[PDB]
Amino acid sequence: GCTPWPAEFAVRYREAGYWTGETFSDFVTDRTRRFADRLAVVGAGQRWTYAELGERSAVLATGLARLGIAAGDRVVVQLPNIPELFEVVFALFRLGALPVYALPAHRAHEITHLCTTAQAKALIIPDRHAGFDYRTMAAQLRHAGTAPEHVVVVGEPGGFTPLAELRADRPDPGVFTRPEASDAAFLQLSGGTTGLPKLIPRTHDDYLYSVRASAEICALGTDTVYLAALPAVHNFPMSSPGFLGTFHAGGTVVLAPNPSPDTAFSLIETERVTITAVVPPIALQWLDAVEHGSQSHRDLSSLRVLQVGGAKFAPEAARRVRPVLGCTLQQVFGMAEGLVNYTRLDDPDDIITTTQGRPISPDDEIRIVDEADRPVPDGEVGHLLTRGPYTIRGYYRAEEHNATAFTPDGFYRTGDLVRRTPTGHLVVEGRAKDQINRGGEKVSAEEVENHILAHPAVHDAAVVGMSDPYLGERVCAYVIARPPSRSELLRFLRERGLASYKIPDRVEFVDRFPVTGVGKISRSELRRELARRLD
Ligand SMILES: Nc1ncnc2c1ncn2[C@@H]1O[C@H](COP(=O)(O)OC(=O)c2cccc(O)c2O)[C@@H](O)[C@H]1O
Repeated sequence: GCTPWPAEFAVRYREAGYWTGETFSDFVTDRTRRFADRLAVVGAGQRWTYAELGERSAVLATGLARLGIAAGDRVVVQLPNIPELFEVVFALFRLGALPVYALPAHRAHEITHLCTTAQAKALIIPDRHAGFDYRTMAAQLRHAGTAPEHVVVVGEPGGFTPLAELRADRPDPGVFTRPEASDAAFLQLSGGTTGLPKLIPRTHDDYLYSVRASAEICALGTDTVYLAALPAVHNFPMSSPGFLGTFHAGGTVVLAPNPSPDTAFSLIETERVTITAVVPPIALQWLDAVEHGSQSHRDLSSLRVLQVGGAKFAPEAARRVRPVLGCTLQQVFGMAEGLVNYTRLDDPDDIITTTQGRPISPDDEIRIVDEADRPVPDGEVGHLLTRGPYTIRGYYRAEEHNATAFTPDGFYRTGDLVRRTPTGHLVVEGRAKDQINRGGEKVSAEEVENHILAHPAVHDAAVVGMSDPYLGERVCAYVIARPPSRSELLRFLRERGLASYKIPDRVEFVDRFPVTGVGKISRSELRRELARRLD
């Protein structure tokens, strides 16, 4: 159910050296041999060399093959920032199996969607993380008939398969498989705009291209110490340049269990982190913690680059990074569907602090168009369309949606409103898609509304973003009840299985939506008007 690049583009990208033919199977073997003696992973009291990560992943791949996982099978991986993540992912790559990445904040709704859509053979989870019991979630899917036939638990397994059972056998390279580099290597989740998130297939050639190129843009090497402050399987901390870029270059990946200033600064001090990636709300927390005293003592001198991305970062705050934290800001405007934009580490500070960067590739095609797909004069704001060597041509098994998300000639409709500077840098100025961006976590208004409408006491509902100085937007729900408690409504939404960050920050019960002409405007227009009230 994947959509391939046209043959002429594929030829172009291989001839240009973007698509090298290397697979993630090749990657695991080559990087763990090339950097064997170096420190690869620091986390949860563990310190693994590249050699140890190689041996551990070979053992785990043998165990997954014994379990029944074969080349081409999909395996949903929903693990927190713990070292087991890497050994699990590498092991799946050794087998030619496809990780399907879920984030720790995802819940029964999203996980059911991923398992059923990807027809996943296994689900890999922790026992508990941040108060949530993933074993109970997996048992809920089993009870409903939607769970993978194999559930593997890191920690205390309950009645599921403990991860340790997959380490029982010595390595057997006979069970490994090398796929084709043009095959999908894994699936990940899109931010989401309609009722359900779409799955994104990424191939070995295109993803590894974006990783190698990002590693070069971000000056990674064996001296790199990358702090994974964000959930490590998200596109940003995974490939931009993320932990994959760090492994490609031979550096050390340090796992932060949470992004709080105390935890993160302690790791930066101890492990001498050189680069990390955060969303703007976390950046603001770190800046305030240092500038206004609480963490002024911390030694952050090893930090060379602070990446901030996923949501808009105001120039006012961007200007504080070098003076407060002593490092270079890098803005990163990317998307799970492909295109990633970086400010360059040698750009002047006005470009660094006022733009969201320029694309990775010379073959990243950028069209900024009006409502009739006509290009706008250079410098004006318009809809961003993009096409390139690591941007998909379609979502997984989503042909109806693909008809609308891509133009006939293969440009992806990002849903972003941007303008272009004379140097090619982009400035993110708005959005056109139905999608509240809560400090980097994306919430579809239509999805939350659909779940709210499922409540018996509710007659209508409209979900809109409310401007927020830290998060950009919080989630506000207007609800017309034929009303239930606010606490009770949020409880029902948690019982529905909605991701943690999709639960509304604010609920306002109303006899009618406080806008003029409710029966005469579309739902999208309604949300725009309501949100205008809240700014
Ligand atoms: N600097 C920015 N300013 C404004 N909006 C931004 C933004 N950086 C993303 N955004 C919004 O986030 C959407 C994509 O979201 P996502 O799939 O989560 O990926 C990511 O955030 C992501 C980020 C960096 C690198 C990477 O490799 C990623 O995958 C965009 O289209 C836009 O709306």
